[PDB]
Amino acid sequence: HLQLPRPVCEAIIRPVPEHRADQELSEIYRDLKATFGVPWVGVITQAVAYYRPFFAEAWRRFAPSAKTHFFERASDDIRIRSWELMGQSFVIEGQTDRLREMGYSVREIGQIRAVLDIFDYGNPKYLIFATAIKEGLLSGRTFGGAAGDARCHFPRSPICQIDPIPVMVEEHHAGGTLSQVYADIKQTLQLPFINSNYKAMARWPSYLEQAWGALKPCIDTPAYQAGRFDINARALAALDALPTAYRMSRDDALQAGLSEAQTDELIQVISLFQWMLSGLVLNVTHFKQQAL
Amino acid sequence: HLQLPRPVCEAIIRPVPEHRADQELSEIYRDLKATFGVPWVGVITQAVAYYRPFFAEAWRRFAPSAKTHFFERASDDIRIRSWELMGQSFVIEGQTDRLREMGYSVREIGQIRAVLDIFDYGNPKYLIFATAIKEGLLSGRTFGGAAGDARCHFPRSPICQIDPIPVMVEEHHAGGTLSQVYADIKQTLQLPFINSNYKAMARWPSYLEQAWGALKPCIDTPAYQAGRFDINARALAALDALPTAYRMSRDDALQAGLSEAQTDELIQVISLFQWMLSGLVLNVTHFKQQAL
Amino acid sequence: HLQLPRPVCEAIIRPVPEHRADQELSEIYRDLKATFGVPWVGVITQAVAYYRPFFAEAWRRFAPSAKTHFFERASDDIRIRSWELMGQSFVIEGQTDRLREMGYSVREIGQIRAVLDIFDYGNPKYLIFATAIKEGLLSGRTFGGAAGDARCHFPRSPICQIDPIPVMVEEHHAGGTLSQVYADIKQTLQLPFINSNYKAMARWPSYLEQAWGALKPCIDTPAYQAGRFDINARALAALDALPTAYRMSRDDALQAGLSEAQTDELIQVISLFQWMLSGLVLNVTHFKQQAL
Amino acid sequence: HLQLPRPVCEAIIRPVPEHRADQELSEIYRDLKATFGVPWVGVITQAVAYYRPFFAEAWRRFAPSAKTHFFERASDDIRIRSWELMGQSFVIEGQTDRLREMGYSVREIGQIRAVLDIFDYGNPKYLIFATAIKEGLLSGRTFGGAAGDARCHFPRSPICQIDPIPVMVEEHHAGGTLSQVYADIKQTLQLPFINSNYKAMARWPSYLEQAWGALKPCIDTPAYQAGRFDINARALAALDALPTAYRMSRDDALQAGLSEAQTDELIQVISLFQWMLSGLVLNVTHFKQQAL
Repeated sequence: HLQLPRPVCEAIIRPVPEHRADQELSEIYRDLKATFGVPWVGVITQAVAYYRPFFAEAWRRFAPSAKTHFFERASDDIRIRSWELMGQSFVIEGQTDRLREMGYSVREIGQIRAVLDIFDYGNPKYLIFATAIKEGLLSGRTFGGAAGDARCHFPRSPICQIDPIPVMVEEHHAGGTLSQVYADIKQTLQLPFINSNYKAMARWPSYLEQAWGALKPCIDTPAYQAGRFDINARALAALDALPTAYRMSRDDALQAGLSEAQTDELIQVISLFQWMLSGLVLNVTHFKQQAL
Repeated sequence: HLQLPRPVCEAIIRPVPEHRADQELSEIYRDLKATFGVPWVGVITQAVAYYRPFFAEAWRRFAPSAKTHFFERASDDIRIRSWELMGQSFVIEGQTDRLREMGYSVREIGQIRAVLDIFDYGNPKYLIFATAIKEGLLSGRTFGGAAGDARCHFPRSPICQIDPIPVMVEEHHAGGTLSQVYADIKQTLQLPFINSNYKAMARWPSYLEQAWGALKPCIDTPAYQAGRFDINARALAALDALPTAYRMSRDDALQAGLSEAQTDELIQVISLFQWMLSGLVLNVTHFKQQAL
Repeated sequence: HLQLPRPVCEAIIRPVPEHRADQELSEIYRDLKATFGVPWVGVITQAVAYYRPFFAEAWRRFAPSAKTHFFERASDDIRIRSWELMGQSFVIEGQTDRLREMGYSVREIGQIRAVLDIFDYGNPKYLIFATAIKEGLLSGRTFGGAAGDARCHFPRSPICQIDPIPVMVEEHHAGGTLSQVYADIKQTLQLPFINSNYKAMARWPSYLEQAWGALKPCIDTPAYQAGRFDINARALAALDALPTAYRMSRDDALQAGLSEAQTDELIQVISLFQWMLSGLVLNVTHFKQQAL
Repeated sequence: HLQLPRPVCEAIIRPVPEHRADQELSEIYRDLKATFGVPWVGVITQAVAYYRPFFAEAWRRFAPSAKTHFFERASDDIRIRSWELMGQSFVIEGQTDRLREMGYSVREIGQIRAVLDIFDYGNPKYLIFATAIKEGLLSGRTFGGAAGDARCHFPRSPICQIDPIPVMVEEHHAGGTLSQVYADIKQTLQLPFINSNYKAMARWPSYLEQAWGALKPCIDTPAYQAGRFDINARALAALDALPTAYRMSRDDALQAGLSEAQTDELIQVISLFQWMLSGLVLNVTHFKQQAL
């Protein structure tokens, strides 16, 4: 029974979306995107940003790591691993023919694949970031900083995609049946928010119903839970070998400008996100293999 | 009391969307967009593109006029007239603050308006093109060609937006309720298809429901039908004063490579579109006034 | 013999370029651009931006008029006039074959024409705004605000291009022969700066060389000076017909935060730029006819 | 004292630039760019494009390996080795402060770095592809195909940057002093063409003058030559570990539609480009290190 505990939490999640961010926050958002090389600010980071003084500081200490060849490779290796697991554990029926007969052209299918690629690339990076924040607060420990192989400190593979923000059908954008599909995803993944990935997929509603329909039965199966732990374990491994040292303890959260009551709540918010993210990575992988 | 008769169309409408155009047709589509200065190909042009030898020739004869200062003013002046007519004939509520209550941020509402602007600007150009194609086929007459005021033949005000294609939720992207909204629109406006602007509005499903709900009771009221007649009449006036002579008769269709059967079918397709376009212009004006 | 006298100016101009504008200034810059519907901030407004609280206030007072149908038309009508004058007065030979033989492709020439259209469209708007700044300071008068045709107050032709900033070879970017062409232009036009449109033409050095060389002999011919006078006069006539009253006096400048010595300086700077802009409008027109 | 011998090239090179490629060739270019995930078509592939049925055939046989985790990783590792080599062998002074003295602002220098990143990322992909074309022709051999690590056959790190084409100051665009800077590079690098990256730096002529001036003394020092050999041998090694077998021999060229003499010509051409590419990787690495 390889594990992964869904956390003790329903402390309020107050994510600040990019279309509401003031220009101080937007500046940190821009730098995050620019550093990760992704066109979206993840919901994990939106929710941590509510604790803005901790967020700016947490990010300041993690950024030097995130700019490294190490971090690109360790993120990439989680993408590879997710691909490996989901192929071996599940028989994933291709969906292209069904989509074509639903009216979807080859170009449109191409656009759908391109959107999936953004999250297949990005999410591991948010997973590793989520893990440093959680483990740093909970444990007090200083992670990484070894000189080791000097190539691990080199600049990461350079070229991004930062504009535009992907088209996402926010919860308040949603129509009748779309709200039903979001509620389903919410209950099935046991979450109080809808991830960016499904929101971007929901630009093509019928495609999302079909894609989510295929994935849903696989959720929380024994192979699923086991892959989730493997992915969770590798994220913890990347954190243990950050090329630039990273510390951000409860006491660091105080000095950043947070109360102890605020730090506590943050801990429960990040635990939810960190747990969730390993699952989200397997989900996008499945979607991406559907679209083979 | 006046009004525009819906034509008797039983013919089959086969739009070729931009995401299915082959490379030959896509060239024509790009020339059309660049000429008009709009980021999208109209459903009118997509359906006429099915009759491709005719579409390519009719466009070659019409494009010289479309490039003129006259055609920009003539189009602009139909947008102004629609604004005027909908302002006088209709009490129209500002909906911006009801969208705020629904969750819509200031940036999001700005994006919505930007989208309305594209069609408010472009639709008259298509109405005039459609009118030319229809009257040319029915009358066999040569329209325009007067030297007149030399300034009418100058290049049009040159800035434009031609990429990206507006984000449109197509009928096969539609989930449950969005099909219901699309059905409601087709039935209420007497159309076998959904125009581009509604599809673009559909990226925000909840906004569309709201904006369509507020327009719907105005449809085919006396004042609507009177304004619609007036809009139509100006399209016909614009056709009469094209700077470059336009002729495209049933015979010209034959020599372009169409049969007489296909030409007859084309005459009803464009009649349906041309009628429709006067209504669409008022519809977008209403939306745009709602977003005030 | 109509000649537009060049104002005395030995004040120092200090443009704040877009790539150096801080957050605050950049926000004003973006509102400017979105209102004019241009992808670039003019040097005129860059220079005036140095006197920041004046720039901020003057723009707030001018923007309500710039958003209107009237302003779109009055700007556009100066373009038409420039086109008219330059065609009437000069035999302007095409340069397209010369460019083709120089190795320029049809796509490249397309690109060059697009760049020219940007400034053909936008400079009249900057010309009118310069005139309003200059005359409001000099005269203390309140301009416009009359009742008039209600359609003048309608929103302007909506579609815009706000991004990206055109590629411009700044003066610290330039090489040797580009520094010389830049210097010949500064000499001939009697200016201490290179205008945006010359810097954008400059992305193709060998093209600017040719285009500039052909325009140069026309500068300060009698027909050119006469046409420029006419162009200036129409900017003056627009100022009086502004739909929303504009007042920004010597005393408003003081109440905004400026010193007497600053306000004097601003007056010399805005008058050098106001004079310059009628010339620029003609120059772009000549380039654009060259490239037909 | 390792050196990479320069081949003899009697043959005329004939690049088909992206702005002249017809519809057919553009389609291949686009797939090339989509597969490599770079926004530009290398001069190498432009030159081979002249022998079109060969290029189309060599590409279709290479693209299966170019889409793989292996190719991404092998290309990335050549960038890393270049950074490593130049780091150890040279004391490379920052130049950001000199640029900032010349007038360049922080945003601007950011834009320069982004342009350098494109070529840092992309050239190793063109280098390996050039080596496969060369060695295929020279040796008749079949390269790669070994099953090996199954992970090697997974899709590469997904995310792309396909638009827009870098702003490049082509040779027919250049001024007098750029021509001579362009001649200097041709002479010093022993080439009859100007590579894409230098053409992109030339957008900032004063910066290219500076950055090239700083690289020139390092060219053909023993550490450079030695480093260049090493880069070369790593490209040969990548060739043997290709995940999909690649064969494109002299006979295959003949079957494709090339004549004997053309095949002779192609061989010299590809040989010169293959040789150039290892040095070009060093050069870009050096520029990028100057600008850190």
